[PDB]
Amino acid sequence: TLRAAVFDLDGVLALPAVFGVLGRTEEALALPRGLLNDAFQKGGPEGATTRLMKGEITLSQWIPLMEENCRKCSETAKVCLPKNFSIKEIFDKAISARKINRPMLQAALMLRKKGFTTAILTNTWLDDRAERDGLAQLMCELKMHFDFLIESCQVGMVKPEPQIYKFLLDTLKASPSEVVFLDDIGANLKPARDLGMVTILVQDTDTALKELEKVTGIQLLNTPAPLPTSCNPSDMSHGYVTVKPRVRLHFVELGSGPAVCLCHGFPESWYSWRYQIPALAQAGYRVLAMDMKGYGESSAPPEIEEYCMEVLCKEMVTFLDKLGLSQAVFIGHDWGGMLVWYMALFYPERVRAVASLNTPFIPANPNMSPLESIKANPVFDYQLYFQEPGVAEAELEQNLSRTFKSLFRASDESVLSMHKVCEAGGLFVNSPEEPSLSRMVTEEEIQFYVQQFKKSGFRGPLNWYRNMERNWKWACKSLGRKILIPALMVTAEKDFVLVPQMSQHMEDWIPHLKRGHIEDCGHWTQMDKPTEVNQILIKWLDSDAR
Amino acid sequence: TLRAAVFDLDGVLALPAVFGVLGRTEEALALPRGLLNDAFQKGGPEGATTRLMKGEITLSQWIPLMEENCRKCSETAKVCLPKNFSIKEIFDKAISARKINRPMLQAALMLRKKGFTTAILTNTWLDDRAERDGLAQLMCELKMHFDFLIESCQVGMVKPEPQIYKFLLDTLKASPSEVVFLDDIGANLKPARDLGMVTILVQDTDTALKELEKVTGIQLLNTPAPLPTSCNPSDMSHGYVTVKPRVRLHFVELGSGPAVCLCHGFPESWYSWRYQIPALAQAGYRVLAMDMKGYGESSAPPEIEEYCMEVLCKEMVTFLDKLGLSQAVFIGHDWGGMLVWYMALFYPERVRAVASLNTPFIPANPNMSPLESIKANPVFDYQLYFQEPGVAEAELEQNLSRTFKSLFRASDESVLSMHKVCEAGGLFVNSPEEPSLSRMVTEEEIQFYVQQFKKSGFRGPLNWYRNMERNWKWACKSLGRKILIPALMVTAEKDFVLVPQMSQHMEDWIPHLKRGHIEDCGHWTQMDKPTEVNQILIKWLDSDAR
Ligand SMILES: Oc1ccccc1CNCC[C@]12C[C@H]3C[C@H](C[C@H](C3)C1)C2
Ligand SMILES: Oc1ccccc1CNCC[C@]12C[C@H]3C[C@H](C[C@H](C3)C1)C2
Ligand SMILES: [Mg+2]
Ligand SMILES: [Mg+2]
Repeated sequence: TLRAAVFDLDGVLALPAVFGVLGRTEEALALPRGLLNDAFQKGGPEGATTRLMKGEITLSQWIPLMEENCRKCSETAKVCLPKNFSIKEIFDKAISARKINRPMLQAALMLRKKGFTTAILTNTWLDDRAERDGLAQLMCELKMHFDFLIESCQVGMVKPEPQIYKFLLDTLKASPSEVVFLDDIGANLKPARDLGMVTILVQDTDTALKELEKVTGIQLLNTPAPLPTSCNPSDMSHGYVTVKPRVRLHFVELGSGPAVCLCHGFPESWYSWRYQIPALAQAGYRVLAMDMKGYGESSAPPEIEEYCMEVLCKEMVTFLDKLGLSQAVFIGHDWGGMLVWYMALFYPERVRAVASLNTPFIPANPNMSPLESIKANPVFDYQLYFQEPGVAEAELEQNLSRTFKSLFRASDESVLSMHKVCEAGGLFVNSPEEPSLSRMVTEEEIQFYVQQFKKSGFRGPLNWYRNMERNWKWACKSLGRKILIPALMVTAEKDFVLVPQMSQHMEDWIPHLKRGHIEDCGHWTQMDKPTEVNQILIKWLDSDAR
Repeated sequence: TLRAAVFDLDGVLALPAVFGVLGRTEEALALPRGLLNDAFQKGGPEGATTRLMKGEITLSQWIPLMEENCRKCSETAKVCLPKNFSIKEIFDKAISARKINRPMLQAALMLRKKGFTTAILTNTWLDDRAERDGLAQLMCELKMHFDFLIESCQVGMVKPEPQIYKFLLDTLKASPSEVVFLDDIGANLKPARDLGMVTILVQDTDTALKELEKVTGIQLLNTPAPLPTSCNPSDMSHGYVTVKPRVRLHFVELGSGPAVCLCHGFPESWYSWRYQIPALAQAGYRVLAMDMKGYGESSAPPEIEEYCMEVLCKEMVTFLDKLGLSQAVFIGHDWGGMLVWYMALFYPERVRAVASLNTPFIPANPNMSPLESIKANPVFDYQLYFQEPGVAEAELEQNLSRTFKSLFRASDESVLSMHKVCEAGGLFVNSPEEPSLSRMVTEEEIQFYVQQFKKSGFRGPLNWYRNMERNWKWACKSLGRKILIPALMVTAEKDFVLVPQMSQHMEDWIPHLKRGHIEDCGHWTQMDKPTEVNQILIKWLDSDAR
């Protein structure tokens, strides 16, 4: 029956409400209880505030008008407004103190997830204050989660005029008995009830959600901690830079602030960063999530030499050049992790800070060829299988769905042993044709990967494994150096290839190395434990990179 | 005969040279003349500094080694190094005091313009200082102008070892007698002379360029003030955002810092901003230059209503949303200028600062329909001609080359009178088939525009002129407000349509309005007088928007 949920901003999706500054200021300054609310409301439908809410006048135009009303009100209540009394001040402070009511957003999210059309309907104002960006930021953080945002000052109507509820219904394409509307102000509920909407008067958050729980029949309170916000590919800004004649690099870009460049592993995609991209933009950073050379919409020349790290690196530098970026933070996972450590070692002027998930930094051994080295660790048997051009492409390109459904699994979900891959004759030799879906990924998320790899298959991705000798010669040049720029290493308890212990010597080369560690976390760090990864990266960024 | 020019960085493309801090520090601290240079040079080919220049060790690794050398040197010269003596300090200060030697860059530019292959060959170091970004920035500003940048610490060789000159020749694909090489250090010239290169010892800049002038036979000193740096379209990062199902917006993006969004006029393109894009990135800003709805690689639906400003504006806001930008600076020209004033009036929370070239802000007249209004100013006769869907498309799409070659002209170059366009039957009725090239544009720059308009022609661009009544109704909503956010108006003496006097009332609606004025400047502000426009925008941005 119910199909739509409507939330007010002030007092409902954001707290404390700014009305509750008129109350507290009055107490705090020992003025007549209600004096400020009366001045705020002066003149009713024709007073300064309604014209503000209707978009007739801007906030800065209103400030003095409210001032005059506060003067009138005090003259007739025979009190003095204090010295240095400032409506700009009271309102600046109130407006920057309002934060998202997290439990309320979360409930909105959940109902949107079970199919409700959600909307914010709010009496707001055209904000031209010097400090207006604060409110611009909150509104951005809020609106992305809703189907509609209806602002009094944009549509020229206000709660509780009946016409805005008609505007609302018409926007939702819903009849009034299909709608729950929450407000903290009863008068604003009134006309919604007249049309027969379910209404909720929001005093404390928990009680409003309990009423919301009961009326929608959807569990909203006490629910499991939800995932971080993900990316809808076709809502992203997509960016393309030609770093040289045959080679273009694609990336997705979100946020303002210091540039932070995410480098995915084998065989992944910018999409592997879907859970970090919102949260880092949110935490004040300019996220550039790449398709690394060989994948997705980035170019994928055939030749093996196009994928040695010396060339991959120079290319990432050119990418900064053409974007006009002097530096960026490089954060990598798996292959991307190996590459960012080499960015630190060969171009520290370009790297603001370096971070890797799973991949330790390990120096070249100038005494031992790296193919020989590789045979010393059975767990790296798969890297030998990848050598012969053609062999691994054919297994991996055979069934793309099967491929990703097989590879992308939690630590307790593994359907393949990395043991004796060459002997057995393939990575998937003893795994299912139709593997169950991992708990980590939806059917759709697998298909996006599938579609990506339809562009260029696995030749380019595999080539990364095919320059061992050439990379070793180049790495040997870096044996005299240390990474002295800020740097974070994040180990994953249950990555059975890139085990935590592999990283135990890193302090010999990177003496001021910071660490973080995720428990019960397989190889696919970013989607396995997205929350924990976001917190470790944002805490490190705020301290080492800001 | 000569075909390539090679420049060192320190002392040649950047001044003061950092060697000249070893000299001045010695004086400044009253230490033995040459003590610091000796320590710097300690050990010759095997000492700390050469391994630094070869990329064996990073700058921060070297700092203490140089320290130890300064200790040895003072022990044997029987002097005391002062208290609080700091090589990190001396070097930080020296490195941030080096600036581009502008006249030297300009000469490099010029020779590149007359066909020389230009290169920077420099003994430099891997910079991992906390303050390394400064040098990252200078190197970016320098390298974009040259064919090659060869860095000692990247190639593992150093001046004056003979092998780097062999590496140089091989990079240039040139024989030694085709190359001029400038250095401030004679020893570094030595091996270039042995191979038979023309060499120049750079003491003062002017004398080196005079020698360079004579040997290349190219005027380099006393030359006319050159244009600002322009954009090569295929070297730009290109970005695309779907603001809604049928509609994608394209833009080019350069730089880091506060976001600055450039909105071109009718009938233009992001490319109209080619002269501002580098300079504003350079001045520390994140330039997003659009293709506005209807042009270039942005979508161009047929329907007239898709181009009223209410929709164009909402759409620009969505563009901020999807890019994760809470605000931007909006700077517009012509139609783009009209649109940004309305962005200020309807979404001041999203606009950090607003700027228009040529286009005054003019309020709607609520008493007079804007079609009627339009007949009151003969100079706007062309706007009536644009009304009838089909008519103006056909003239304008007939010969694209002729179209832009006709439209894009300096104030003293005009080949069409805006007078009685409807009467005459077209904009180009009495102009040439094959117009001369304006002094403002090259043949190639016309063809890029030509190619752009081949995608969607003039239907979308023209539609901007076709919502007069609808825009007027919407503008009327804004009659109560004032623009109180920072705002700049730039008038162009000789725009005969958008005359300076048209803007004379703007202070009634925008009381803190800043102004700038360009003399001898036609309608095509950005390419007519690019230098002057850059200086007015950067000065205003630094003061009102930073
Ligand atoms: O090889 C490198 C190179 C550099 C950095 C890290 C690694 C570690 N690579 C692990 C990549 C992996 C290989 C194989 C297929 C699929 C699932 C597992 C088995 C893990 C992806
Ligand atoms: O109409 C508007 C609307 C809004 C803002 C400014 C203007 C002013 N538009 C001037 C555009 C112009 C029209 C015509 C063809 C070509 C050469 C000149 C004659 C100038 C471009
Ligand atoms: Mg409320
Ligand atoms: Mg020098």
